[PDB]
Amino acid sequence: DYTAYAPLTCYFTNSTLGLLAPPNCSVLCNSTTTWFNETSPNNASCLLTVDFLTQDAILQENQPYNCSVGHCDNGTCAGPPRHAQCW
Amino acid sequence: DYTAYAPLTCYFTNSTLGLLAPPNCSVLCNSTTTWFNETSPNNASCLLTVDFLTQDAILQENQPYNCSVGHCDNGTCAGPPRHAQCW
Repeated sequence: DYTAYAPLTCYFTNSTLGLLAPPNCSVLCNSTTTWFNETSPNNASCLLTVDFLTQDAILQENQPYNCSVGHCDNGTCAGPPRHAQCW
Repeated sequence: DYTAYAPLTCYFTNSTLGLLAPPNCSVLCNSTTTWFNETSPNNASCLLTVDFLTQDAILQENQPYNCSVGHCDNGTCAGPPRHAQCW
């Protein structure tokens, strides 16, 4: 395993429009040694809103839900929103 | 662990200028279910060349090495090159 490849694991939301960055276009990542944020690239798909009854998350319900998707614009998620299903 | 975050692990080269995409600006990634390539964003740091005696890699030597770094431009790594150390 000479000069082995460097894995980077980053954490997204699953959706019908693919993996989404958060609304602030900053993704949590982990190298072999560290946890840090990386700014999403401009035009990456990002979560704008999540559209379920707030109490469902308080009850930690493990069910898919309606969400809206935008694109990253200079470190913030921008609309106009598109519909998607998130889980 | 309700609607758990979706991890994506992608594989880079370590360097003194940070994690590098390959010269073709296409990164191997793994979701919880699949292996696939993702195109690097424009202006991501990428490996242009590796500057060691070819036989060293044939001998699978696990040593750091001089490399040159560029930036992704429309799916290919572009110069001008900057020096870095890779491992």
